[PDB]
Amino acid sequence: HKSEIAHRFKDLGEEHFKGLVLIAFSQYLQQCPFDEHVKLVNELTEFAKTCVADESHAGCEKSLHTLFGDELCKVASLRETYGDMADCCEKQEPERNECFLSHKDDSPDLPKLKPDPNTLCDEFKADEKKFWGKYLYEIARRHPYFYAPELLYYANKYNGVFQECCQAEDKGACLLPKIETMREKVLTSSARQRLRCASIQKFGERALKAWSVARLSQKFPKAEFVEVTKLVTDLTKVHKECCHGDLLECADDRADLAKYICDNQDTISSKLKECCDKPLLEKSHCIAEVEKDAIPENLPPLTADFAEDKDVCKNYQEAKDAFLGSFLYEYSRRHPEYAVSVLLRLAKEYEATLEECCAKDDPHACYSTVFDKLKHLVDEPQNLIKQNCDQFEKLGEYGFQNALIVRYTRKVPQVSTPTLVEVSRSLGKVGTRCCTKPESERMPCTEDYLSLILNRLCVLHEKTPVSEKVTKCCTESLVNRRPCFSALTPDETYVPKAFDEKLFTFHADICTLPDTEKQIKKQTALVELLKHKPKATEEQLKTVMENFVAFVDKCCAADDKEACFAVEGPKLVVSTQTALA
Ligand SMILES: [Ca+2]
Ligand SMILES: [Ca+2]
Ligand SMILES: [Ca+2]
Repeated sequence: HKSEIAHRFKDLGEEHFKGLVLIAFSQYLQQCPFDEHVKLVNELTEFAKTCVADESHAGCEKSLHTLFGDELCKVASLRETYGDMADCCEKQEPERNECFLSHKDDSPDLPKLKPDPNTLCDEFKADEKKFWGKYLYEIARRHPYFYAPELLYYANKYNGVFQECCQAEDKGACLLPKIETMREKVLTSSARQRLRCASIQKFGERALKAWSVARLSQKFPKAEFVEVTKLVTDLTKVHKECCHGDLLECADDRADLAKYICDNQDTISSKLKECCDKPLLEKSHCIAEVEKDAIPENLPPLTADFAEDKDVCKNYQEAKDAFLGSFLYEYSRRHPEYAVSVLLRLAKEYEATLEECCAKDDPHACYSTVFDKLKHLVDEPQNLIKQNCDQFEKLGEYGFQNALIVRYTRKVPQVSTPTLVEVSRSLGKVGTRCCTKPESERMPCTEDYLSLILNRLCVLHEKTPVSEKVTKCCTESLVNRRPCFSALTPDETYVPKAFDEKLFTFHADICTLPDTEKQIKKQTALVELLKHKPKATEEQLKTVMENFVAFVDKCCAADDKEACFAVEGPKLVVSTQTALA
Protein backbone atom coordinates (compact mmCIF):
# COMPACT_ATOMS: atom_id res chain seq x y z
CA HIS A 1 0.00 0.00 0.00
CA LYS A 2 1.27 3.41 1.11
CA SER A 3 1.79 1.87 4.60
CA GLU A 4 3.51 -1.51 5.05
CA ILE A 5 2.24 -1.95 8.61
CA ALA A 6 -1.32 -1.15 7.45
CA HIS A 7 -1.16 -3.71 4.64
CA ARG A 8 0.06 -6.38 7.01
CA PHE A 9 -2.70 -5.75 9.49
CA LYS A 10 -5.34 -5.81 6.73
CA ASP A 11 -4.15 -8.99 5.03
CA LEU A 12 -3.39 -10.98 8.21
CA GLY A 13 -6.03 -9.90 10.69
CA GLU A 14 -5.48 -8.79 14.27
CA GLU A 15 -5.16 -12.33 15.68
CA HIS A 16 -2.25 -13.56 13.54
CA PHE A 17 -0.81 -10.02 13.44
CA LYS A 18 -0.48 -10.12 17.26
CA GLY A 19 0.90 -13.68 17.24
CA LEU A 20 3.58 -12.91 14.64
CA VAL A 21 4.70 -9.76 16.50
CA LEU A 22 4.72 -11.62 19.85
CA ILE A 23 6.99 -14.07 18.11
CA ALA A 24 9.27 -11.37 16.65
CA PHE A 25 9.85 -9.83 20.06
CA SER A 26 10.32 -13.26 21.55
CA GLN A 27 13.01 -14.27 19.00
CA TYR A 28 14.99 -11.01 19.16
CA LEU A 29 14.79 -10.61 22.93
CA GLN A 30 14.86 -14.13 24.30
CA GLN A 31 15.51 -13.27 27.96
CA CYS A 32 12.63 -10.81 28.46
CA PRO A 33 9.48 -11.96 30.27
CA PHE A 34 6.13 -12.68 28.63
CA ASP A 35 4.19 -9.87 30.33
CA GLU A 36 6.58 -7.21 29.03
CA HIS A 37 6.47 -8.62 25.49
CA VAL A 38 2.67 -8.58 25.52
CA LYS A 39 2.76 -4.83 26.32
CA LEU A 40 5.10 -4.20 23.41
CA VAL A 41 2.86 -6.21 21.09
CA ASN A 42 -0.23 -4.25 22.03
CA GLU A 43 1.59 -0.95 21.53
CA LEU A 44 2.70 -1.81 18.04
CA THR A 45 -0.73 -3.20 17.30
CA GLU A 46 -2.40 0.05 18.33
CA PHE A 47 -0.08 1.95 16.08
CA ALA A 48 -0.91 -0.44 13.26
CA LYS A 49 -4.64 0.37 13.68
CA THR A 50 -4.02 4.09 13.50
CA CYS A 51 -2.26 3.61 10.15
CA VAL A 52 -5.07 1.45 8.76
CA ALA A 53 -7.58 4.15 9.66
CA ASP A 54 -5.12 6.81 8.34
CA GLU A 55 -2.28 5.69 6.01
CA SER A 56 -0.87 9.25 6.11
CA HIS A 57 -0.23 9.38 9.84
CA ALA A 58 3.35 10.16 11.07
CA GLY A 59 5.47 6.99 10.94
CA CYS A 60 3.09 4.82 8.94
CA GLU A 61 5.39 4.91 5.87
CA LYS A 62 8.30 3.40 7.72
CA SER A 63 9.30 -0.20 7.13
CA LEU A 64 8.47 -2.79 9.75
CA HIS A 65 12.14 -3.14 10.47
CA THR A 66 12.36 0.53 11.26
CA LEU A 67 9.27 0.45 13.42
CA PHE A 68 9.90 -2.81 15.24
CA GLY A 69 13.55 -1.83 15.60
CA ASP A 70 12.68 1.58 17.05
CA GLU A 71 10.71 -0.40 19.62
CA LEU A 72 13.57 -2.66 20.72
CA CYS A 73 15.72 0.40 21.26
CA LYS A 74 13.07 1.96 23.52
CA VAL A 75 13.40 -1.02 25.93
CA ALA A 76 14.72 0.34 29.23
CA SER A 77 16.58 -2.86 30.33
CA LEU A 78 18.24 -3.44 26.94
CA ARG A 79 21.92 -3.05 27.84
CA GLU A 80 21.56 -4.44 31.40
CA THR A 81 20.25 -7.70 29.93
CA TYR A 82 21.83 -8.09 26.45
CA GLY A 83 25.14 -6.14 26.59
CA ASP A 84 26.53 -5.20 23.15
CA MET A 85 23.07 -5.69 21.63
CA ALA A 86 22.38 -2.15 22.90
CA ASP A 87 25.08 -0.96 20.49
CA CYS A 88 22.86 -2.01 17.58
CA CYS A 89 20.73 1.00 18.40
CA GLU A 90 23.54 3.40 17.50
CA LYS A 91 23.24 2.15 13.92
CA GLN A 92 21.00 2.85 10.93
CA GLU A 93 18.80 0.41 9.01
CA PRO A 94 19.52 -2.03 7.44
CA GLU A 95 22.71 -2.43 9.50
CA ARG A 96 20.73 -2.13 12.74
CA ASN A 97 18.69 -5.26 11.95
CA GLU A 98 21.76 -7.12 10.70
CA CYS A 99 23.22 -6.33 14.10
CA PHE A 100 20.16 -7.44 16.10
CA LEU A 101 19.89 -10.66 14.16
CA SER A 102 23.55 -11.34 14.96
CA HIS A 103 22.79 -11.43 18.75
CA LYS A 104 20.05 -14.11 18.48
CA ASP A 105 21.12 -16.95 20.73
CA ASP A 106 20.88 -20.40 19.11
CA SER A 107 21.48 -21.91 22.58
CA PRO A 108 19.80 -19.75 25.27
CA ASP A 109 20.24 -22.18 28.19
CA LEU A 110 16.65 -21.59 29.25
CA PRO A 111 15.13 -24.17 31.60
CA LYS A 112 13.70 -27.31 30.00
CA LEU A 113 9.91 -27.08 30.31
CA LYS A 114 8.37 -29.91 32.34
CA PRO A 115 4.67 -29.80 31.48
CA ASP A 116 2.28 -30.26 34.40
CA PRO A 117 -1.25 -31.33 33.26
CA ASN A 118 -3.03 -29.67 36.18
CA THR A 119 -1.36 -26.29 36.00
CA LEU A 120 -1.55 -26.32 32.21
CA CYS A 121 -5.24 -27.27 32.16
CA ASP A 122 -5.94 -24.56 34.78
CA GLU A 123 -4.10 -21.91 32.73
CA PHE A 124 -6.01 -23.01 29.63
CA LYS A 125 -9.54 -22.80 31.10
CA ALA A 126 -8.55 -19.55 32.78
CA ASP A 127 -7.43 -17.74 29.61
CA GLU A 128 -7.18 -19.51 26.25
CA LYS A 129 -5.76 -16.64 24.15
CA LYS A 130 -3.05 -15.96 26.79
CA PHE A 131 -2.31 -19.70 26.96
CA TRP A 132 -1.77 -19.75 23.22
CA GLY A 133 0.42 -16.67 23.46
CA LYS A 134 2.70 -18.21 26.08
CA TYR A 135 3.22 -21.29 23.93
CA LEU A 136 4.23 -19.05 20.98
CA TYR A 137 6.50 -17.32 23.47
CA GLU A 138 8.23 -20.30 25.04
CA ILE A 139 9.03 -21.90 21.69
CA ALA A 140 10.03 -18.67 19.98
CA ARG A 141 12.54 -17.66 22.65
CA ARG A 142 14.19 -21.09 22.34
CA HIS A 143 14.14 -21.23 18.56
CA PRO A 144 14.89 -17.70 17.42
CA TYR A 145 14.64 -18.73 13.75
CA PHE A 146 11.49 -20.75 14.03
CA TYR A 147 9.25 -20.43 10.91
CA ALA A 148 6.75 -17.97 12.31
CA PRO A 149 3.64 -19.00 10.43
CA GLU A 150 4.20 -22.69 11.17
CA LEU A 151 4.54 -21.71 14.77
CA LEU A 152 1.02 -20.19 14.64
CA TYR A 153 -0.22 -23.54 13.32
CA TYR A 154 1.39 -25.49 16.15
CA ALA A 155 -0.02 -23.07 18.69
CA ASN A 156 -3.47 -23.81 17.33
CA LYS A 157 -2.76 -27.55 17.49
CA TYR A 158 -1.40 -27.27 21.04
CA ASN A 159 -4.58 -25.50 22.05
CA GLY A 160 -6.77 -28.13 20.36
CA VAL A 161 -5.17 -30.81 22.49
CA PHE A 162 -6.00 -28.89 25.69
CA GLN A 163 -9.56 -28.18 24.56
CA GLU A 164 -10.10 -31.89 24.02
CA CYS A 165 -8.08 -33.44 26.81
CA CYS A 166 -8.84 -31.17 29.82
CA GLN A 167 -12.42 -32.57 29.76
CA ALA A 168 -11.25 -36.18 30.19
CA GLU A 169 -11.05 -38.25 33.42
CA ASP A 170 -7.28 -38.64 33.38
CA LYS A 171 -6.07 -35.33 31.93
CA GLY A 172 -2.45 -36.53 31.84
CA ALA A 173 -3.01 -39.85 30.09
CA CYS A 174 -4.83 -38.00 27.27
CA LEU A 175 -2.48 -35.08 26.59
CA LEU A 176 1.04 -36.07 27.64
CA PRO A 177 1.47 -38.42 24.62
CA LYS A 178 -0.10 -35.83 22.35
CA ILE A 179 2.27 -32.97 23.28
CA GLU A 180 5.32 -35.31 23.23
CA THR A 181 4.39 -36.23 19.66
CA MET A 182 3.82 -32.66 18.61
CA ARG A 183 6.97 -31.50 20.45
CA GLU A 184 9.04 -33.80 18.26
CA LYS A 185 7.48 -32.42 15.10
CA VAL A 186 8.25 -28.91 16.37
CA LEU A 187 11.87 -29.63 17.17
CA THR A 188 12.31 -31.08 13.62
CA SER A 189 10.63 -28.03 12.09
CA SER A 190 12.96 -25.72 14.02
CA ALA A 191 15.94 -27.44 12.58
CA ARG A 192 14.52 -27.56 9.10
CA GLN A 193 14.18 -23.76 9.02
CA ARG A 194 17.49 -23.15 10.75
CA LEU A 195 19.11 -24.90 7.79
CA ARG A 196 17.12 -22.62 5.51
CA CYS A 197 18.34 -19.45 7.25
CA ALA A 198 21.92 -20.77 7.49
CA SER A 199 21.88 -21.48 3.74
CA ILE A 200 20.89 -17.98 2.72
CA GLN A 201 23.16 -16.33 5.26
CA LYS A 202 26.31 -18.34 4.45
CA PHE A 203 25.76 -19.39 0.80
CA GLY A 204 23.29 -16.89 -0.65
CA GLU A 205 19.72 -17.19 -1.93
CA ARG A 206 20.96 -19.21 -4.89
CA ALA A 207 21.58 -22.16 -2.53
CA LEU A 208 18.06 -22.03 -1.11
CA LYS A 209 16.52 -21.78 -4.61
CA ALA A 210 18.35 -24.90 -5.65
CA TRP A 211 17.01 -26.77 -2.58
CA SER A 212 13.49 -25.70 -3.42
CA VAL A 213 13.67 -26.55 -7.12
CA ALA A 214 14.64 -30.07 -5.98
CA ARG A 215 11.99 -30.33 -3.35
CA LEU A 216 9.08 -29.08 -5.49
CA SER A 217 9.92 -30.92 -8.71
CA GLN A 218 9.89 -34.13 -6.65
CA LYS A 219 6.51 -33.12 -5.16
CA PHE A 220 5.09 -31.75 -8.43
CA PRO A 221 6.73 -33.75 -11.22
CA LYS A 222 3.72 -32.94 -13.38
CA ALA A 223 4.50 -29.19 -13.31
CA GLU A 224 6.33 -27.46 -16.18
CA PHE A 225 9.68 -25.90 -15.25
CA VAL A 226 8.16 -22.43 -15.73
CA GLU A 227 5.74 -23.04 -12.80
CA VAL A 228 8.29 -24.62 -10.45
CA THR A 229 10.38 -21.54 -11.02
CA LYS A 230 7.59 -19.16 -10.06
CA LEU A 231 6.85 -21.38 -7.07
CA VAL A 232 10.51 -21.35 -6.06
CA THR A 233 10.88 -17.58 -6.39
CA ASP A 234 7.82 -17.06 -4.20
CA LEU A 235 8.82 -19.72 -1.65
CA THR A 236 12.37 -18.37 -1.45
CA LYS A 237 11.13 -14.85 -0.76
CA VAL A 238 8.93 -16.23 2.00
CA HIS A 239 11.96 -17.79 3.64
CA LYS A 240 14.30 -14.84 3.11
CA GLU A 241 11.68 -12.71 4.83
CA CYS A 242 11.26 -15.03 7.84
CA CYS A 243 15.03 -15.42 8.13
CA HIS A 244 15.57 -11.63 8.20
CA GLY A 245 12.98 -11.20 10.91
CA ASP A 246 10.17 -9.73 8.78
CA LEU A 247 7.60 -12.20 10.13
CA LEU A 248 4.51 -10.31 8.96
CA GLU A 249 5.75 -10.20 5.37
CA CYS A 250 6.78 -13.85 5.63
CA ALA A 251 3.26 -14.75 6.84
CA ASP A 252 1.49 -12.71 4.19
CA ASP A 253 3.79 -13.85 1.40
CA ARG A 254 3.20 -17.47 2.41
CA ALA A 255 -0.59 -17.18 2.49
CA ASP A 256 -0.47 -15.60 -0.95
CA LEU A 257 1.59 -18.53 -2.18
CA ALA A 258 -0.94 -21.04 -0.89
CA LYS A 259 -3.85 -19.18 -2.57
CA TYR A 260 -1.89 -19.21 -5.84
CA ILE A 261 -1.11 -22.92 -5.50
CA CYS A 262 -4.78 -23.82 -4.93
CA ASP A 263 -5.98 -21.63 -7.80
CA ASN A 264 -3.65 -23.38 -10.25
CA GLN A 265 -3.67 -26.92 -8.86
CA ASP A 266 -4.59 -28.19 -12.34
CA THR A 267 -1.12 -27.15 -13.61
CA ILE A 268 0.76 -28.12 -10.39
CA SER A 269 -0.65 -31.33 -8.85
CA SER A 270 -3.55 -33.75 -8.52
CA LYS A 271 -2.83 -34.45 -4.84
CA LEU A 272 -3.82 -31.00 -3.43
CA LYS A 273 -7.66 -31.19 -3.33
CA GLU A 274 -7.90 -32.03 0.41
CA CYS A 275 -5.22 -29.45 1.26
CA CYS A 276 -6.90 -26.68 -0.64
CA ASP A 277 -10.18 -27.04 1.22
CA LYS A 278 -8.61 -26.41 4.58
CA PRO A 279 -8.48 -23.21 6.72
CA LEU A 280 -5.61 -20.80 6.16
CA LEU A 281 -2.84 -21.96 8.50
CA GLU A 282 -3.77 -25.64 8.07
CA LYS A 283 -3.88 -25.25 4.29
CA SER A 284 -0.17 -24.25 4.09
CA HIS A 285 1.09 -26.96 6.41
CA CYS A 286 -0.90 -29.49 4.36
CA ILE A 287 0.66 -28.29 1.11
CA ALA A 288 4.15 -28.35 2.67
CA GLU A 289 3.73 -32.02 3.64
CA VAL A 290 1.66 -33.09 0.67
CA GLU A 291 1.93 -36.47 -1.02
CA LYS A 292 4.13 -36.48 -4.12
CA ASP A 293 2.21 -36.57 -7.42
CA ALA A 294 2.67 -39.39 -9.92
CA ILE A 295 5.41 -39.06 -12.54
CA PRO A 296 4.22 -38.34 -16.10
CA GLU A 297 3.94 -41.62 -18.03
CA ASN A 298 6.45 -41.37 -20.90
CA LEU A 299 9.36 -39.02 -20.18
CA PRO A 300 12.50 -38.70 -22.34
CA PRO A 301 15.65 -39.88 -20.56
CA LEU A 302 18.00 -37.30 -19.05
CA THR A 303 20.92 -38.33 -21.27
CA ALA A 304 19.00 -36.94 -24.29
CA ASP A 305 19.15 -33.29 -23.18
CA PHE A 306 22.20 -33.26 -20.84
CA ALA A 307 24.84 -35.65 -22.35
CA GLU A 308 24.07 -36.97 -25.88
CA ASP A 309 22.96 -33.53 -27.16
CA LYS A 310 25.62 -31.68 -29.18
CA ASP A 311 24.79 -28.09 -28.08
CA VAL A 312 25.13 -28.55 -24.30
CA CYS A 313 28.00 -26.10 -23.61
CA LYS A 314 26.36 -23.57 -25.94
CA ASN A 315 23.10 -23.65 -23.96
CA TYR A 316 24.93 -23.86 -20.62
CA GLN A 317 27.23 -20.94 -21.46
CA GLU A 318 24.21 -18.78 -22.42
CA ALA A 319 22.07 -19.39 -19.29
CA LYS A 320 24.24 -21.16 -16.70
CA ASP A 321 21.84 -20.97 -13.76
CA ALA A 322 18.63 -21.65 -15.75
CA PHE A 323 20.24 -24.66 -17.44
CA LEU A 324 21.45 -26.05 -14.10
CA GLY A 325 18.02 -25.40 -12.63
CA SER A 326 16.53 -27.24 -15.60
CA PHE A 327 18.82 -30.22 -14.99
CA LEU A 328 17.95 -30.25 -11.31
CA TYR A 329 14.27 -29.94 -12.18
CA GLU A 330 14.33 -32.78 -14.71
CA TYR A 331 16.50 -35.09 -12.63
CA SER A 332 14.49 -34.30 -9.51
CA ARG A 333 11.08 -35.02 -10.94
CA ARG A 334 12.20 -38.45 -12.13
CA HIS A 335 13.54 -39.53 -8.76
CA PRO A 336 11.30 -39.00 -5.74
CA GLU A 337 13.16 -41.87 -4.16
CA TYR A 338 16.35 -39.76 -3.97
CA ALA A 339 17.31 -37.48 -1.10
CA VAL A 340 17.26 -33.75 -1.78
CA SER A 341 20.95 -33.50 -0.75
CA VAL A 342 22.01 -36.24 -3.18
CA LEU A 343 20.04 -34.49 -5.94
CA LEU A 344 21.90 -31.24 -5.12
CA ARG A 345 25.36 -32.97 -5.21
CA LEU A 346 24.50 -34.49 -8.58
CA ALA A 347 23.75 -30.95 -9.73
CA LYS A 348 27.01 -29.71 -8.18
CA GLU A 349 28.97 -32.53 -9.84
CA TYR A 350 27.19 -32.10 -13.17
CA GLU A 351 28.07 -28.39 -12.94
CA ALA A 352 31.77 -29.12 -12.31
CA THR A 353 31.76 -31.51 -15.31
CA LEU A 354 30.44 -28.76 -17.60
CA GLU A 355 32.85 -26.10 -16.28
CA GLU A 356 35.81 -28.42 -17.00
CA CYS A 357 34.63 -30.21 -20.20
CA CYS A 358 33.54 -26.99 -21.96
CA ALA A 359 37.14 -25.63 -22.00
CA LYS A 360 38.47 -28.74 -23.83
CA ASP A 361 39.01 -29.22 -27.58
CA ASP A 362 36.11 -31.70 -27.94
CA PRO A 363 33.55 -31.04 -25.15
CA HIS A 364 31.08 -33.79 -26.23
CA ALA A 365 33.63 -36.63 -25.89
CA CYS A 366 34.11 -35.35 -22.32
CA TYR A 367 30.52 -34.68 -21.11
CA SER A 368 28.98 -37.70 -22.94
CA THR A 369 29.81 -40.10 -20.09
CA VAL A 370 28.61 -37.96 -17.19
CA PHE A 371 25.72 -40.11 -15.85
CA ASP A 372 28.19 -42.92 -15.22
CA LYS A 373 30.19 -40.44 -13.06
CA LEU A 374 26.97 -39.52 -11.20
CA LYS A 375 25.93 -43.16 -10.57
CA HIS A 376 28.91 -43.27 -8.13
CA LEU A 377 27.52 -40.39 -6.03
CA VAL A 378 24.38 -42.43 -5.33
CA ASP A 379 26.29 -45.56 -4.22
CA GLU A 380 28.73 -43.81 -1.86
CA PRO A 381 25.92 -42.84 0.61
CA GLN A 382 24.38 -46.37 0.50
CA ASN A 383 27.47 -47.90 2.21
CA LEU A 384 27.44 -45.71 5.35
CA ILE A 385 23.72 -46.25 5.94
CA LYS A 386 24.03 -50.05 5.89
CA GLN A 387 27.01 -50.04 8.28
CA ASN A 388 25.49 -47.48 10.63
CA CYS A 389 22.10 -49.22 10.58
CA ASP A 390 23.78 -52.51 11.48
CA GLN A 391 25.61 -50.70 14.28
CA PHE A 392 22.22 -49.29 15.37
CA GLU A 393 20.44 -52.67 15.15
CA LYS A 394 23.28 -54.13 17.29
CA LEU A 395 23.46 -51.52 20.06
CA GLY A 396 20.02 -49.84 20.09
CA GLU A 397 19.57 -46.06 20.43
CA TYR A 398 21.46 -45.31 23.68
CA GLY A 399 24.47 -47.54 23.02
CA PHE A 400 24.55 -46.25 19.41
CA GLN A 401 24.74 -42.61 20.57
CA ASN A 402 27.68 -43.60 22.78
CA ALA A 403 29.54 -45.01 19.76
CA LEU A 404 28.91 -41.76 17.88
CA ILE A 405 30.25 -39.78 20.88
CA VAL A 406 33.42 -41.83 20.64
CA ARG A 407 33.71 -41.47 16.88
CA TYR A 408 33.02 -37.73 16.81
CA THR A 409 35.06 -36.83 19.94
CA ARG A 410 38.04 -38.49 18.25
CA LYS A 411 37.21 -36.71 14.97
CA VAL A 412 36.81 -33.26 16.51
CA PRO A 413 38.11 -33.15 20.12
CA GLN A 414 38.44 -29.37 20.19
CA VAL A 415 34.64 -28.98 20.03
CA SER A 416 32.80 -28.00 23.17
CA THR A 417 31.46 -30.91 25.23
CA PRO A 418 27.81 -29.80 25.38
CA THR A 419 27.90 -29.47 21.58
CA LEU A 420 29.38 -32.96 21.15
CA VAL A 421 26.83 -34.47 23.54
CA GLU A 422 23.81 -32.78 21.85
CA VAL A 423 24.90 -33.49 18.28
CA SER A 424 25.91 -37.12 18.96
CA ARG A 425 22.61 -37.65 20.69
CA SER A 426 20.69 -36.36 17.67
CA LEU A 427 22.87 -38.30 15.24
CA GLY A 428 21.99 -41.43 17.17
CA LYS A 429 18.22 -40.74 17.00
CA VAL A 430 18.60 -40.93 13.24
CA GLY A 431 18.88 -44.68 13.61
CA THR A 432 15.46 -44.82 15.22
CA ARG A 433 13.86 -42.46 12.73
CA CYS A 434 15.27 -44.19 9.60
CA CYS A 435 16.70 -47.75 9.82
CA THR A 436 13.31 -49.23 10.82
CA LYS A 437 11.91 -47.89 7.52
CA PRO A 438 11.70 -49.93 4.29
CA GLU A 439 15.28 -50.78 3.21
CA SER A 440 15.07 -48.61 0.06
CA GLU A 441 13.85 -45.47 1.93
CA ARG A 442 16.75 -45.65 4.46
CA MET A 443 19.32 -43.37 2.76
CA PRO A 444 16.94 -40.52 1.79
CA CYS A 445 15.68 -40.54 5.36
CA THR A 446 19.09 -40.42 7.00
CA GLU A 447 20.58 -38.00 4.50
CA ASP A 448 17.88 -35.43 5.19
CA TYR A 449 18.12 -35.65 8.99
CA LEU A 450 21.87 -35.66 9.01
CA SER A 451 21.69 -32.51 6.99
CA LEU A 452 19.55 -30.97 9.73
CA ILE A 453 21.75 -32.08 12.61
CA LEU A 454 25.11 -31.36 11.03
CA ASN A 455 23.69 -27.90 10.41
CA ARG A 456 23.03 -27.55 14.06
CA LEU A 457 26.69 -28.46 14.70
CA CYS A 458 27.89 -25.73 12.36
CA VAL A 459 25.70 -23.08 13.85
CA LEU A 460 26.74 -23.88 17.41
CA HIS A 461 30.38 -24.05 16.33
CA GLU A 462 30.34 -20.84 14.30
CA LYS A 463 29.94 -18.69 17.48
CA THR A 464 32.95 -20.03 19.46
CA PRO A 465 35.13 -21.28 16.56
CA VAL A 466 37.72 -23.70 17.93
CA SER A 467 38.07 -26.55 15.40
CA GLU A 468 39.55 -25.90 11.93
CA LYS A 469 38.03 -29.16 10.65
CA VAL A 470 34.46 -28.34 11.62
CA THR A 471 34.99 -24.87 10.18
CA LYS A 472 36.33 -26.42 6.94
CA CYS A 473 33.47 -28.90 6.72
CA CYS A 474 30.81 -26.31 7.63
CA THR A 475 31.94 -23.56 5.31
CA GLU A 476 33.26 -25.45 2.27
CA SER A 477 29.98 -26.59 0.84
CA LEU A 478 26.43 -26.98 2.03
CA VAL A 479 25.76 -30.16 0.02
CA ASN A 480 29.02 -32.01 0.77
CA ARG A 481 28.84 -31.39 4.57
CA ARG A 482 27.80 -34.94 5.40
CA PRO A 483 30.61 -36.55 3.31
CA CYS A 484 33.15 -34.02 4.62
CA PHE A 485 32.33 -35.05 8.18
CA SER A 486 32.18 -38.76 7.41
CA ALA A 487 35.69 -38.62 5.91
CA LEU A 488 37.30 -37.02 8.98
CA THR A 489 39.62 -39.25 11.03
CA PRO A 490 41.21 -38.76 14.46
CA ASP A 491 44.17 -36.36 14.49
CA GLU A 492 47.49 -37.44 16.05
CA THR A 493 48.32 -33.72 16.27
CA TYR A 494 45.80 -33.33 19.11
CA VAL A 495 47.46 -32.97 22.51
CA PRO A 496 45.09 -34.74 24.93
CA LYS A 497 43.37 -32.66 27.61
CA ALA A 498 44.98 -32.72 31.08
CA PHE A 499 43.24 -34.84 33.72
CA ASP A 500 40.59 -33.02 35.74
CA GLU A 501 38.94 -34.77 38.71
CA LYS A 502 35.92 -32.44 38.70
CA LEU A 503 34.82 -33.86 35.32
CA PHE A 504 34.53 -37.43 36.65
CA THR A 505 33.03 -36.73 40.08
CA PHE A 506 29.35 -37.62 40.33
CA HIS A 507 27.08 -36.31 43.09
CA ALA A 508 23.98 -37.84 44.71
CA ASP A 509 22.02 -35.20 42.75
CA ILE A 510 22.39 -37.66 39.84
CA CYS A 511 19.71 -40.08 41.15
CA THR A 512 17.15 -37.22 41.04
CA LEU A 513 17.72 -36.50 37.31
CA PRO A 514 15.27 -37.88 34.68
CA ASP A 515 16.54 -40.58 32.25
CA THR A 516 17.50 -38.07 29.55
CA GLU A 517 19.54 -35.81 31.87
CA LYS A 518 20.97 -38.97 33.48
CA GLN A 519 22.32 -40.10 30.10
CA ILE A 520 23.48 -36.55 29.39
CA LYS A 521 25.68 -36.61 32.51
CA LYS A 522 27.10 -40.04 31.63
CA GLN A 523 27.53 -39.02 28.01
CA THR A 524 29.22 -35.81 29.16
CA ALA A 525 31.67 -37.97 31.17
CA LEU A 526 32.34 -40.13 28.13
CA VAL A 527 33.19 -37.14 25.97
CA GLU A 528 35.62 -35.84 28.57
CA LEU A 529 37.19 -39.29 28.81
CA LEU A 530 38.06 -39.40 25.13
CA LYS A 531 39.32 -35.79 25.25
CA HIS A 532 41.83 -36.87 27.93
CA LYS A 533 42.44 -40.51 26.85
CA PRO A 534 41.86 -40.23 23.04
CA LYS A 535 43.63 -43.48 22.07
CA ALA A 536 41.55 -45.54 24.56
CA THR A 537 40.31 -48.81 23.00
CA GLU A 538 36.70 -49.85 22.30
CA GLU A 539 37.12 -52.84 24.61
CA GLN A 540 38.45 -50.65 27.47
CA LEU A 541 35.47 -48.29 27.35
CA LYS A 542 33.09 -51.29 27.59
CA THR A 543 34.42 -51.97 31.07
CA VAL A 544 34.66 -48.26 31.99
CA MET A 545 31.06 -47.69 30.92
CA GLU A 546 30.07 -50.97 32.60
CA ASN A 547 31.71 -49.69 35.79
CA PHE A 548 30.02 -46.24 35.68
CA VAL A 549 26.61 -48.01 35.56
CA ALA A 550 27.69 -50.57 38.17
CA PHE A 551 28.80 -47.60 40.29
CA VAL A 552 25.72 -45.41 39.67
CA ASP A 553 23.30 -48.31 40.21
CA LYS A 554 25.36 -49.19 43.34
CA CYS A 555 24.77 -45.89 45.17
CA CYS A 556 21.27 -44.74 44.20
CA ALA A 557 19.98 -47.85 46.07
CA ALA A 558 22.24 -47.44 49.16
CA ASP A 559 21.03 -46.43 52.65
CA ASP A 560 22.86 -43.07 52.74
CA LYS A 561 23.40 -42.32 49.01
CA GLU A 562 25.40 -39.22 49.98
CA ALA A 563 27.72 -41.42 52.08
CA CYS A 564 28.00 -43.85 49.12
CA PHE A 565 29.24 -41.45 46.44
CA ALA A 566 31.72 -39.92 48.91
CA VAL A 567 33.74 -43.15 49.14
CA GLU A 568 32.71 -45.07 46.04
CA GLY A 569 33.27 -42.14 43.64
CA PRO A 570 37.04 -41.84 44.20
CA LYS A 571 37.01 -45.64 43.72
CA LEU A 572 35.79 -45.09 40.12
CA VAL A 573 38.37 -42.35 39.39
CA VAL A 574 41.29 -44.46 40.66
CA SER A 575 39.94 -47.54 38.85
CA THR A 576 39.32 -45.85 35.52
CA GLN A 577 42.69 -44.09 35.53
CA THR A 578 44.50 -47.43 35.93
CA ALA A 579 42.27 -49.03 33.30
CA LEU A 580 43.08 -46.36 30.68
CA ALA A 581 46.83 -46.51 31.48
CA1 LIG B 1 24.58 -20.93 25.19
CA1 LIG C 1 9.36 -5.76 4.18
CA1 LIG D 1 -1.38 -10.57 0.57
